Amino acid sequence: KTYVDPHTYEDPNQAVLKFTTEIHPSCVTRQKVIGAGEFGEVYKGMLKTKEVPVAIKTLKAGYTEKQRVDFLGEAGIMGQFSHHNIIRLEGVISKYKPMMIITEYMENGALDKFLREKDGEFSVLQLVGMLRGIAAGMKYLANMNYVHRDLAARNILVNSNLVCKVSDFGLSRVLEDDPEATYTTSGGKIPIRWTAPEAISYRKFTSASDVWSFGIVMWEVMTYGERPYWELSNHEVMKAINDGFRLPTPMDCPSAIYQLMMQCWQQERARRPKFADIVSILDKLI
Amino acid sequence: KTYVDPHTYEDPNQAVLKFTTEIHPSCVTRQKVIGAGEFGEVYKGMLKTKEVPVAIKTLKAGYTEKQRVDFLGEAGIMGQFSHHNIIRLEGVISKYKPMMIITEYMENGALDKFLREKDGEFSVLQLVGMLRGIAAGMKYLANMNYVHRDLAARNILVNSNLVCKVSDFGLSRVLEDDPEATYTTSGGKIPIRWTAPEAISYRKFTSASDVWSFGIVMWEVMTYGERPYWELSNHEVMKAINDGFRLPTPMDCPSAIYQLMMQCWQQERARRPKFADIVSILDKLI
Repeated sequence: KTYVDPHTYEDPNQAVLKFTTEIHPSCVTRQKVIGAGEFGEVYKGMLKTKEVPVAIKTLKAGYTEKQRVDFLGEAGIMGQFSHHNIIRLEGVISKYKPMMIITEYMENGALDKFLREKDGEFSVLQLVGMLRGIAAGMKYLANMNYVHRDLAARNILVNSNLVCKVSDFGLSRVLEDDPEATYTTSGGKIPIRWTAPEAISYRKFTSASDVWSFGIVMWEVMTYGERPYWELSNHEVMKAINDGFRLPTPMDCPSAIYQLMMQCWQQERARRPKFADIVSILDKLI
Repeated sequence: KTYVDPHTYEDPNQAVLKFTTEIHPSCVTRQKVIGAGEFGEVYKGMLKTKEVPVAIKTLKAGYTEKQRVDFLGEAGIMGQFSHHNIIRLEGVISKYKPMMIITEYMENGALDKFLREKDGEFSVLQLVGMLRGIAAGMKYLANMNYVHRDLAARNILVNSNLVCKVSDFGLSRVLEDDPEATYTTSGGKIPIRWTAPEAISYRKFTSASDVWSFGIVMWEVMTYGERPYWELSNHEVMKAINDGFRLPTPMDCPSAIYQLMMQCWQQERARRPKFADIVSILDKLI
């Protein structure tokens, strides 16, 4: 089995039919708002199937056709995957309004926010375990020939047992354009700070460029959610990186872990480890 | 011969070495500023070879590596082409700073601004002649398997003899995101208003999506530079087009010319005419 790009059908319902389960709206109840996303509100609710807690993404009325395509495209991508460290798609409501994407609920939310909330409270082994889980998910994706393009701690979700799962499967994504962003970068866009040099310059996204992003995720984890490159503008970030600058070792980070970050940030992508190497390396440490 | 993506080299100098002529700085003199570009100022000047008038684009100091890639990429694309209706690249200055792209000078500037307020000054035959020139350049590009993605009257240049030539060869341009844009599109990006439905929804850009854009260019020409869809928001433009709306016939436009626009705007790309058809159809109007 291998990844299929839902765009190839030129009908978003195709990937939905092929890779998702249609859920009847009588089985879904929303209980609270847990966020705002690109397409509309995001809720926590319950899915009757027995009932299970779920995250519920909705498509706000008045959407464009491109939005409708991108919305269903997210489900058409996620539904192709089945792995412990990849957010599980429960299903979609496509045949009623508003349309919904129903995924497994993750109690602790996004990883960057979670580690900030819990700054300093974990052991190295716990942090490494979070990184191993992310890497296992990315290994599964790379073997499916899926390149994520937008791997960052804000796109990893954390459950009550601290299991980390890759989320945010966007059909659409393009690189942000802003030369600055000293505090915050764009919306819907891939941030320059997490993206490999060849992906920025040559638009060359491969699993090796996901590895670069994973290195940045390692640094976010080991720093408890520090912003990569602090308040440097994107202009200065790219200049420094191409001159050989790499983020310094986080406080209390084992040298073996920082060395793996540095391997992930090899300027020349062929010299970076693959996700399989990373999982093995992190397994030895655990 | 067929189009070569400069990105394949992962070295912007390779397309430059392959497809352009290195010009010595002592052969170029700038005389006046004729515009501001994405990369720096644009000048009119002279090129010593004899001397010929040239447009001169400069890469302003302080550029990012991506900008350097995109700048040299413009030349690396344009140098692969040789046709009466495609802006000629005289050469580049890459070995010295500031770097320069040197092209043939076009006295009358951009087509959309040239036509504005000239209502009644040209005969239908002259306007059709302009459209036939553009179509011939596009026929040439399509045969080279180059999809332009950004065909619009603002990207067509006009010389003193009213010859129209396709310009604006950008590396990896992206579609604008903006749901509004009633008066304008901020620049740099491919405007929604000129883009075929399948390229917006599914990111499917082909020569047939260039044909959609060409139909929009036909309307800009026959309206003497009116803004397509007036001051509708991009949101409302996409909604209308997907509901079957098409721009109305321009005042004084012969029906055969409007019929051709309408063929270019077939919802299904496979029903649109090819550029080689468009050239022949226009030829028979003249």
